[PDB]
Amino acid sequence: NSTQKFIEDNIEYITIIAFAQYVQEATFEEMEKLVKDMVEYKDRCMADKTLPECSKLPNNVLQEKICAMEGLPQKHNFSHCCSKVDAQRRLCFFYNKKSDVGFLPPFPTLDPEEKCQAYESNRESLLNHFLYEVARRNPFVFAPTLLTVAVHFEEVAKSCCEEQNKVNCLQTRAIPVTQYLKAFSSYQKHVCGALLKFGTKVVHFIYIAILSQKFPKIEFKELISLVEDVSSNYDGCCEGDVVQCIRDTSKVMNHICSKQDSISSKIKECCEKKIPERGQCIINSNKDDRPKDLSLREGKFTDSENVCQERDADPDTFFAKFTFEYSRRHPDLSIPELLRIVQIYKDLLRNCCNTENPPGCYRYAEDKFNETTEKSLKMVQQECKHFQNLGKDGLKYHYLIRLTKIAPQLSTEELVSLGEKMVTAFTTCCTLSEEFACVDNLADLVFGELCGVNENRTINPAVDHCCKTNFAFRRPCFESLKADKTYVPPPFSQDLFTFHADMCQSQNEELQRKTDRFLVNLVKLKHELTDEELQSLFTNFANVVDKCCKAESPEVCFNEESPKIGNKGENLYFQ
Ligand SMILES: *[C@@H]1O[C@H](CO)[C@@H](O[C@@H]2O[C@H](CO)[C@@H](O)[C@H](O)[C@H]2NC(C)=O)[C@H](O)[C@H]1NC(C)=O
Ligand SMILES: *[C@@H]1O[C@H](CO)[C@@H](O)[C@H](O)[C@H]1NC(C)=O
Ligand SMILES: *[C@@H]1O[C@H](CO)[C@@H](O)[C@H](O)[C@H]1NC(C)=O
Ligand SMILES: [Cl-]
Ligand code: NA
Repeated sequence: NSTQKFIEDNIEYITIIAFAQYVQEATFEEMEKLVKDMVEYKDRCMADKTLPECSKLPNNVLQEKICAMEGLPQKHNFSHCCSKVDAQRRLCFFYNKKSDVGFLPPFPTLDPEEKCQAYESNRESLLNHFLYEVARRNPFVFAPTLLTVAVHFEEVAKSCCEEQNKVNCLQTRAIPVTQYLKAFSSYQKHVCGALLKFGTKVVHFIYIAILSQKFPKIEFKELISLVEDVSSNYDGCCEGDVVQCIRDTSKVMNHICSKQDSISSKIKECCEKKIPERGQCIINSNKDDRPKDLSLREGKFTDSENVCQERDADPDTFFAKFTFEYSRRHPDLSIPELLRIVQIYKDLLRNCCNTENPPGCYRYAEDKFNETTEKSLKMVQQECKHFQNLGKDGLKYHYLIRLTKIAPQLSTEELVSLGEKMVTAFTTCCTLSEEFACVDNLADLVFGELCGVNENRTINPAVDHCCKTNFAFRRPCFESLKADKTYVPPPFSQDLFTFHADMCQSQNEELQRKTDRFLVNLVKLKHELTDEELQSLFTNFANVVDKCCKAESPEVCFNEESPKIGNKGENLYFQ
C-alpha cells in the first residue's frame, strides 16, 4: 500500500532517525553503514516476502542490525542491550535514550552560503546530516513529526537560498519550524512519560478526552474504536519503533478519513494531503463545531437512577462514556481539568453508591465539578493578571525563583528550560477566548518534561511524590510544594556572577539565557533567603547591568557598582 511505499521510499531517512535516537553518541559515518544494511533487508524482503525475518517486528530487525556492527555496542556503551533479545532488548534500547543531550556539541550551523551551495550540489547529504543532528538531540520525538520538520526545514532552505540577505531569512523563517518541533516534542514526552508511569489504562482517558473535544459529533462506539488505534499508535511511537509508528499513525489517519462523514466537518484539505502531512494537518485542524442540539449537561450521570448499576456492570466503559459525554460538551476545559473531573466523579460514586440513598447523593455531582473548576479557573486568572502586570521576563523570574527553591537539585540549564517553557503557556494563551484551556494544557506539559520520559527520576522526595502520584492532579500538587530546606549547594565560582563586557547589547535568547542562568545560580547560592529578598537582589544586579552598559568599559563599572554576595573572606568561590 501507500504507507509501505512511503516507508520503502524513505528508508534512508527512517533508519537515520531510529539509529540516532537510540544511539545518540553514534557518528554520521556509523549511520551510513546501518542505512546500507536496511536497504539490503528491504530489497531481500521484496525478493522473498515469505522469508522469516520479513514478518518480524521492525524494531527487532533494526536492533539486530545495530547490535551486529563490530565493536559498536562496546564503543557506545549499549552492549548490555545486545546481550538481551527481543522484548528485553527492545526495553533496554528504550531505556538507553537520554533526555539530557548536553553531552552533544552545540548544533553544527553551516555557513549560509555553503549551506545553500550544499543544498544545490548535494541535497540528500544535507538533509541526511540535518535529520541525524536533529534526531540525536530529540530522541523521543515521533518519526512523522521529525519527517514533517525536515520537509519544512527544506522549504526554508530552498526559499532563503534565493534571497539577498540569506542569514536574516534563514534565522527568521526557521523560528516557526522550531516552535512546531518543540511543541510536538513536549506533548509526545508528556504522553509517553504518563504511559510509562501509569500504564495504558489510565492514559487512554487522555485520548478519549482529546478526541471527544475535537470530534464532538462522533458516536461512542466509533470513538472507542479510534481510541484503540490511537493507543496502539502511542505504544509503538513511545517505544521508538519508527516503522511501526509511521504505520500506526497512517492507520489512525485512514480510520479518521475513511469516516470523514460521521466524525468531522473540518478536515477535508487534510484528507487530500500526502503522508505524513495529511496527519500533522489533522492534528493541527481546529475543533469541529458541536452538534447544535448538544446541551451543557448529561443528566444520565446525575439524574438517572441507573448510575450505580451502569457503573457496576462495566466501570471502565461507564467512565469512558462519562469522559466522552462530558468532554464533548465542554470544549472550553483543559485536558487535565477534564481528567480531574473524571476522578472526582469516580470518587463521588464510590461514596454515594454505598449510602442509604445513592440517587440523592450523586444528584449533586455537578456542584463538585463546579467547585473544582472554579478553583482552577481562578488560579489561571491570577497567573494571567500577573503576566499582564509584569510582562514575560518579569513573570519568568518569579517562576525561576520558585522552581529553583522547590527543585534545586536540577541542573541550572534544566531549570532555565522549565522556566521558559512555563512562561510560554502565558505568552501564548493569556487573553484568548479559551485562555483557561490553553494555559492549563500548556502548563501541564512542563511537569511532564520534569518528571521524565523513560526514567522515574529521583529529584527530592516532595517533587518525586508529585511526579508519581496522580496524573490529573500533578500541577496542583507542584503548586503546593515548599522549598527543599535540606538542600546545600556546591561551591560556585565568582565568575558565574560576573557580568562581562561582551554581554552589553540587544539580543534575543542567548543573552536572555545568561540572565536566566544567573538568577537560578543565585537562588541556589542563597536558597536560605526569601523569594522577596532574592527578587530584590536580582533587581539590584539588573539595575547595575543596565547602567554599566551605558558607560564605556562596562565590566570595571559592574565590579565597582554590583552588590556583593560573598561572605567576608570569599574571593574565588561563593559557598
Ligand atoms: C517507573 O515506574 C513505573 C510505575 O511504578 C514502573 O512500571 C511498573 O513496573 C512494574 C515492574 O517492572 C510492572 O509490574 C508494572 O506493571 C509497571 N506499572 C505500570 C503502571 O506500568 C517502571 O518499571 C519504572 N521504571 C523503571 C523501574 O525503570
Ligand atoms: C561504558 O563502558 C565502558 C567499557 O566497559 C566503561 O569503561 C565506561 O565506564 C562506561 N561508561 C558509562 C557512562 O557507563
Ligand atoms: C459554576 O456555577 C455557577 C452558577 O451556576 C456559574 O455561574 C459558573 O459559570 C460555574 N462555573 C464553572 C467553572 O462551571
Ligand atoms: Cl525528544
Ligand atoms: Na555540550
